[PDB]
Amino acid sequence: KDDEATHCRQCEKEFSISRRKHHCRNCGHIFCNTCSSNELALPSYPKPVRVCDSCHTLLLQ
Ligand SMILES: [Zn+2]
Ligand SMILES: [Zn+2]
Repeated sequence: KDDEATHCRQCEKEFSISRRKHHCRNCGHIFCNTCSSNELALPSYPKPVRVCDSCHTLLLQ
């Protein structure tokens, strides 16, 4: 659960009309699409949800 971000938490590029904001369902931070291209089954959720690369790696171990 998080709002008001300016840059992608991961690659740090700046969000704008040309760069959509997305949420990682595992850590709640805001990421650009390129840094959150994976979906995986996450306990609190019914269908696979979007996660950032870090969380993706964390949960695949
Ligand atoms: Zn990014
Ligand atoms: Zn995350």
